[PDB]
Amino acid sequence: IEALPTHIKAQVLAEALPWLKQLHGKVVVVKYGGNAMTDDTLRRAFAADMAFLRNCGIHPVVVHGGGPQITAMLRRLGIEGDFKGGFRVTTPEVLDVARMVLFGQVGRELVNLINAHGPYAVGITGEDAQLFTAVRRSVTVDGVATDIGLVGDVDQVNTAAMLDLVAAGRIPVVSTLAPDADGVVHNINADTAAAAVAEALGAEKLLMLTDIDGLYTRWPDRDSLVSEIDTGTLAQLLPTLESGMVPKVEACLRAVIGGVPSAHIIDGRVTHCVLVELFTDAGTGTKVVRG
Amino acid sequence: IEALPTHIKAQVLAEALPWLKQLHGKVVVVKYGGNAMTDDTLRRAFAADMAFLRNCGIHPVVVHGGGPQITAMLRRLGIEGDFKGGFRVTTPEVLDVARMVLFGQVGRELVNLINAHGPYAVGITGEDAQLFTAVRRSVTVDGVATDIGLVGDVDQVNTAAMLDLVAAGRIPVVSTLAPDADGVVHNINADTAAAAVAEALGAEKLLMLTDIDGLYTRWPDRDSLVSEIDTGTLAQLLPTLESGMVPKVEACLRAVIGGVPSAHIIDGRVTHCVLVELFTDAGTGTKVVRG
Amino acid sequence: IEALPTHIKAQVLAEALPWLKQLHGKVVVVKYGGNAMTDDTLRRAFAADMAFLRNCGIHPVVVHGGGPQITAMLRRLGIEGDFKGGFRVTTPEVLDVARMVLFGQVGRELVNLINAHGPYAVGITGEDAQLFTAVRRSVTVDGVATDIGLVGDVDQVNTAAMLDLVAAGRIPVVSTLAPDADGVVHNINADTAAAAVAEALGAEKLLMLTDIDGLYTRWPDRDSLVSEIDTGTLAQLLPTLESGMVPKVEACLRAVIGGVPSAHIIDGRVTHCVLVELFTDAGTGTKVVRG
Amino acid sequence: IEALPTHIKAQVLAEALPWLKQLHGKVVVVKYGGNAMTDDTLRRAFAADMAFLRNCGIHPVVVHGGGPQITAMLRRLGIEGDFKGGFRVTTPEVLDVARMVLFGQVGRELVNLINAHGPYAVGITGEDAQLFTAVRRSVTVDGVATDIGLVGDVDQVNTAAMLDLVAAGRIPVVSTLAPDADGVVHNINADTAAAAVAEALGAEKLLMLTDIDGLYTRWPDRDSLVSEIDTGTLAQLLPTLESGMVPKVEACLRAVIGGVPSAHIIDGRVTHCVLVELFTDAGTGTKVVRG
Amino acid sequence: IEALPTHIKAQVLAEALPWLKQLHGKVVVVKYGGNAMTDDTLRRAFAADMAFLRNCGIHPVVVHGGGPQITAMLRRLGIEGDFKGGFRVTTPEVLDVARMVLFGQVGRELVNLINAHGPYAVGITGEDAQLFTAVRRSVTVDGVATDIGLVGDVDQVNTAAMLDLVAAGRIPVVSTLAPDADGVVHNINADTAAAAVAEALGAEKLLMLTDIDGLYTRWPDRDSLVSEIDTGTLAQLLPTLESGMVPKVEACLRAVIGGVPSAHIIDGRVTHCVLVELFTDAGTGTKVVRG
Amino acid sequence: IEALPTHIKAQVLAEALPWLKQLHGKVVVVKYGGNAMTDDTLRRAFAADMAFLRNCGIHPVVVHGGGPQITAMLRRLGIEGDFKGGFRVTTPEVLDVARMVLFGQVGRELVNLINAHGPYAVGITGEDAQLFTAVRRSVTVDGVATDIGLVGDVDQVNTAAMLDLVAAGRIPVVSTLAPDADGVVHNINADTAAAAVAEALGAEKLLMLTDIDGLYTRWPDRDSLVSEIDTGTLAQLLPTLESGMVPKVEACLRAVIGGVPSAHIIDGRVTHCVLVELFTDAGTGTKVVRG
Ligand SMILES: CN1CCN(c2ccc(C(=O)O)cc2)CC1
Ligand SMILES: CN1CCN(c2ccc(C(=O)O)cc2)CC1
Ligand SMILES: CN1CCN(c2ccc(C(=O)O)cc2)CC1
Repeated sequence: IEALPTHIKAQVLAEALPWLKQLHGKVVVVKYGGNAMTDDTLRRAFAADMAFLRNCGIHPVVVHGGGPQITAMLRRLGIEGDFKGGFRVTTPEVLDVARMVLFGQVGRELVNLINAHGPYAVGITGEDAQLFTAVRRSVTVDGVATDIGLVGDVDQVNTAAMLDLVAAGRIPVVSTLAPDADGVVHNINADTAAAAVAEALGAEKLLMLTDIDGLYTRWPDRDSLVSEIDTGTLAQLLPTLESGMVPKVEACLRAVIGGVPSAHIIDGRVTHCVLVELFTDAGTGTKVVRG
Repeated sequence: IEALPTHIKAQVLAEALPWLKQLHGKVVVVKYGGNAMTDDTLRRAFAADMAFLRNCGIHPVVVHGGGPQITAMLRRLGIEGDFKGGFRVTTPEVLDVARMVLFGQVGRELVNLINAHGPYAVGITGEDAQLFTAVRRSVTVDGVATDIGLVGDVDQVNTAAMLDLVAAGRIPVVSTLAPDADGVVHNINADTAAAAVAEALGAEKLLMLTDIDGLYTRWPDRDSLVSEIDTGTLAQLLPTLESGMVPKVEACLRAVIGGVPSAHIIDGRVTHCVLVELFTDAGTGTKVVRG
Repeated sequence: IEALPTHIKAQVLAEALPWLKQLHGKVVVVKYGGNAMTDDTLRRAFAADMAFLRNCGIHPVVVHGGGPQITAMLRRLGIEGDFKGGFRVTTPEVLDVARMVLFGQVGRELVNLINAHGPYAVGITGEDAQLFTAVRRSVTVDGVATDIGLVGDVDQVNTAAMLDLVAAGRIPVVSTLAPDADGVVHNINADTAAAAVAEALGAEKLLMLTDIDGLYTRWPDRDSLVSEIDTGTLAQLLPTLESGMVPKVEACLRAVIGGVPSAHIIDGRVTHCVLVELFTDAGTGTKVVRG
Repeated sequence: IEALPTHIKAQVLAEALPWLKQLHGKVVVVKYGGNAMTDDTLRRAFAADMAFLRNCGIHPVVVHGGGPQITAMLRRLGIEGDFKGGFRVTTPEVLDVARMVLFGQVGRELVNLINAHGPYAVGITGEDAQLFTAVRRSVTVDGVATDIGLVGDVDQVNTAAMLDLVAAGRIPVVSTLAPDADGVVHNINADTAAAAVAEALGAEKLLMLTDIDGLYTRWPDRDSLVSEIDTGTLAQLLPTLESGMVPKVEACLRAVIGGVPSAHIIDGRVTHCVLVELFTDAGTGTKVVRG
Repeated sequence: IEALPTHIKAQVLAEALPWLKQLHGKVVVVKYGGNAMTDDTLRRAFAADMAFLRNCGIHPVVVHGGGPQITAMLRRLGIEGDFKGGFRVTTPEVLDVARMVLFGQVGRELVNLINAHGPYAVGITGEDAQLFTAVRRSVTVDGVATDIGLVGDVDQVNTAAMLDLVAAGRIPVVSTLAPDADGVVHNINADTAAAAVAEALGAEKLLMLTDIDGLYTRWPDRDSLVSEIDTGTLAQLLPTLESGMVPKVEACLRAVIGGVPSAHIIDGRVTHCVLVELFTDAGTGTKVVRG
Repeated sequence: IEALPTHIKAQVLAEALPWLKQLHGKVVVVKYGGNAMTDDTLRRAFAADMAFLRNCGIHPVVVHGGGPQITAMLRRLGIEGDFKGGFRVTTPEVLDVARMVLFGQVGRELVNLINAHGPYAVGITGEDAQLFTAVRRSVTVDGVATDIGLVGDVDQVNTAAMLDLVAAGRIPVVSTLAPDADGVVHNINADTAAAAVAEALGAEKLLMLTDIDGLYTRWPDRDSLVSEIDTGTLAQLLPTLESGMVPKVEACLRAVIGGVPSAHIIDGRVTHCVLVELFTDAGTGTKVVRG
């Protein structure tokens, strides 16, 4: 990449300046999942980008999922699943496995990758110092809300204690599990939890890494793809969208309505997508603002 | 326990005062393992004791093992073991399982138990913010030192960052895994790691919970049991001792020689053994001091 | 006290934990007087208990009286008293003697006793750094309110400066004298002053050491003795009570109504009564809460 | 004092500037005794001068004696004295009286006077928070050193804790009593104690208020009076001097040799002598420097 | 000045005490101009007085003008002026000259004079760290408001950042220039700017050095001179006053109405006028208070 | 610059990461002069680059010259010069002009440019709070060292006070003038002063903006141009070099020998040269390291 003239290398760096100003000293919550989590070069680029933010004096917070890895581990352990609708029931046994995979495996790899750049990453869950709690969630199947075991939503968040972590120069890598009011640990959808953390921390931005170019309003019409949309318009289009886009959009809606200036659906398939979305106007993502 | 006269209840509390003075504001590293970790009433008493220390303004640090749980998980996963001497070889696969069980299961339960008393516990490993590193260890089998994979000793310790944690009112619950100088995570014997943490943190005391009354010099002679011994005398008796007492004694030796005022082999089978050993002179344990 | 099984010694210590949690980092104001002040073993136990609180990270504040010692000194000096009702008139001369005995004798002994356990105690009065002021009080004799010289009530309190003292790890030992708005030092009833300090400091508890088992509602009916009562019910019973119980009850009323969660009338004749009342449910005292 | 031209009032103020520079943020220990302590207008001027120092951001520390007041109180109490040489033996009884008069009477008046200008003064002794200790002293009578009871010299000083007091904006008013290594409180000559405090605190100046114009080398030759002298020359002249000048000179010697830049023997009979000696070159005192 | 008795030197110093108390830790804004700025002995006395305030723990802030020096420099550079009414039009060229003379010459001399007493003075303008902004002002000539170029009023003030400067022990020496909302630097009348800084900083006093004894209500009637007046009465007399007294009075009005306890018109022709006005009741100035 | 593929824009940003890590929290002293100071687009790019560093949590310090502007002002004022060798003699008059142009004109423009991006820049000289001093320098003409008036070298530097400035988030813009030990302000060569500031502040890098591609060892041989060289080799080549390269090389030598890890001669004619040199390996400059 050095057959590229050095005066255009200058221009791309200098063009980052207004976004460096906007984010210096600010929290950015990054939902990390999908292919940016399974391909090794995307993974290493994601970790380097978190170190980038940290070495600009920005405060990244990383929230991660791990759906497929849990399924794989349960199959290896021969744990037979129960399914209501399209949902696995989270028995105490499935939770133990989920937590052990999310916190003891998926979070650990990301911590080590990030820490290749310095002593930055620290892994946590709602359980650690009671950072946050969960409330049991029901899901709606075939019209009826119903119980699927120990799954929840983020209840309340120790905002102060988390902000201390990032001001110390740490990158929290959050595994979405947390105790309920009775001390019973639930598993939390990582997309929703990221929106809840973003709003509780007064984040400047929420980034949602997904495996798509961005939100299409009439998928698969190629020119239905938007680069920016407001909460009011996004709320109306949501019952139109594909199954897997629902949680990423609901999280954005909730976050931006909760006061987070903007939320972003960006393409995790692009190397250094974080860098592209934050420090460049050539972003493929779609930006959600209030309106 | 109230058929007991209230003026003797006074005397037992008042008799704790000199040990409260000696430990106020001081670090105490507690190696936690054995039966105090599998029986639920001993477990709940261990957690309540950590909260006790914390609510006296003492700084407990908890180091935990989990040998049998790892074995059980490997069998469930059908992972065939390789054995040199009496040692399982820690392949990258066994390490992934070990870390996932130690940090994602065993540490999590203790964090939640402790946190039933308040937002105190926080789980970590050498990986988090590069708190400590490992160096690969060899073991000696049938006379010859030899490789058994990704097992190590604690190399160096970010003393400052850990002391910050405890001064914030947190109880670190340490799972003994850490990266080597190249970022490759090793598993560390929990007994040795506790001694290394104790010495690096300038701990006032190291407590080693084991399943025995204390050190017997001529096991099983009932009256060979000691209540106190010095490093010089303990060093000489060590090649005499039982297989499983070796690591607990080596850790004490190393810790006390490293400047930790005293190390204690106490009986994990006793409810609230920590409270008994620290705040009472009726301790069953054996105290190791330098000499 | 070691013919007592060590597993019951554990249980009494472990039973203190919820009261350690409730009082960690909290102010406790202790009115100290009566026999707990004249018998040497009770005195030494009172001082050791203050060191106990301090070495649990609790913030004890000690308020003391000294009625009889003042009388004795005035007789030694041949100072003839004037009496209205049952009250000595506090001339400037009597105040000089009172202050010199309270601050220069009674407070000093307690400071030295406490300091046998460490550099904790510090003696003060309203005069020092203008910590608190007094307003002249009148008393009612035979129906008529009337002047008895330089006696007062605590007027206002430098809450901030006192809290600094205890956060520095100090135990203030307060002699109840303070200047009025014109700089004229008055003597203050120690019971009332303790209630005023408790309320001004946001104390968690006020303990009143007196020479009785507790409040009897129909003295001397043995089974009129209560262990808990509310302000509304206590207010109604007050004109029924014995002469010397009035100030201890009024102080409790005022304190608990002022927002102090509970006030306690405990028996100063019991060694380590403080320890018994705070860290044990076998307390002989009576607890006052709002209602 | 306003028949004085306003442009000469300017000049006297402006002439204080170099001494304000030299003492800003510095400790000045002031031994206060003699007539500056018994005449009310001198007393009020002494207190106003301490407030002056404090309101220039200077850190005054006041050490006081009280010999005659102790004698008067002992006579009032009919306490028969024992005398070796010219020294009263300090029995435990005499100490109780001494402490009660120094701390409970003499110190209190000065605290209240100073506090007429603000919440500045705070009274203390070696006993409070173990600020300093004493070691038993013997005196030499008719050639032989001998015991005179509970009299001592300042042993060691909690330099840090005292400096905290003055940085908080407080004026410590010290009564010279302190515990020995066994907790037994001794009385300390106020002149010597002031020198010891000055040296322990790194004071910039020690001022010794005495009832004389200054040191005369050949008393009563009017022109033997000096305004400045060095430790070497002062040490040689000391066995020549009057009985009561010995302690004031020994204190200066010890202080200046201990590293205190200068010590000053100034006339307590002059209103606002402190102000004259510190902020004016027309001082009557004598300055001691090292040489 | 030493043919003056030393006991009257005491009295003048001691008479400063209540003004030291009133100003300790307080901001005093000093408009410095006129003859106190051109005569070298008045200048050196002004600088020594700023050091005096600083070495009493007072926080002086110095605002300075420099009208005549700008005129002289423009003539030296042959810059032809344009005049509307009696006002020079401030072209970009005149501003460059003004700023370069005010900040690069007049402010520098005062900084160096003050710094002869220590590392205190620091020169600044609205431009530095955006300490304050300007808004373009129009003037009224022959009845009509009209533009005279890049002249303004102080718009808003970074109160926090300035208070940090003085708490660090610095003396800001302010040259009255500042950017408007678009970054265009304007020149500001120093009298008005001093009033604006005084009000923004919560100053205790504003002193206005001018070349007159004080405000005369019927100049030149010798006994129309006042020593104190309120804002309501001063506002009514203002359209009566001389041309050059208008800005000094308007600044006082605005400041005292803005909450500054008092503003003072004092005679810059008097050596150490600052010292006389602040620490003496023989001040020639006139004090403005609200009413 | 958006006809450039967005995945190469990513790569240039991501390639800055190791230099962000190396400079986060570090001082970088930037000598700013030449054409990067007279062309408006280079100037605006220089200011934006200083804001860039600041919004990465880097601590830029800007040192500036202004030779030609001083000459122009002296000619406008008709100040006749005296010349020894090729040096103007700096009379007190020339110094007044120099300081007024450097601090009151050249520094002010840069402060305002930088401040277009935020409240960052602050202008200073050695005079402000005595930040640094000068010692009079002589120059050597035709073999003989000789006096050229009030020109000097940086003597000593208040390292602490400057580091406070940058930690507050400020960009100091230094005009190289400072008082000597007697308070007499001298003018200092900006190249040398930048090296002295770099060494006194423990700077990570010194950048020297000059109008050349870099150091040529055999100018004008096109392929004598180096990209890196050590102090030992650079010292030997220095008497070979062009007149104007001498000060830029001497400054580098002194700085790197003084412990500054590297000094850089970079081309001020390139837009955003700072960004290119720090965050890119395509730098045209030459790096000086010790050897
Ligand atoms: C010492 N390192 C590792 C742990 N880090 C944590 C982890 C968790 C928490 C918490 O949940 O409160 C705080 C610090 C701090 C830096
Ligand atoms: C230095 N020790 C002794 C005095 N202590 C006091 C005493 C009184 C006050 C006050 O009344 O403000 C503060 C500290 C602090 C610790
Ligand atoms: C380091 N010295 C010189 C500069 N001083 C300043 C100057 C300006 C500012 C500002 O305008 O923010 C702060 C400190 C601080 C002390």
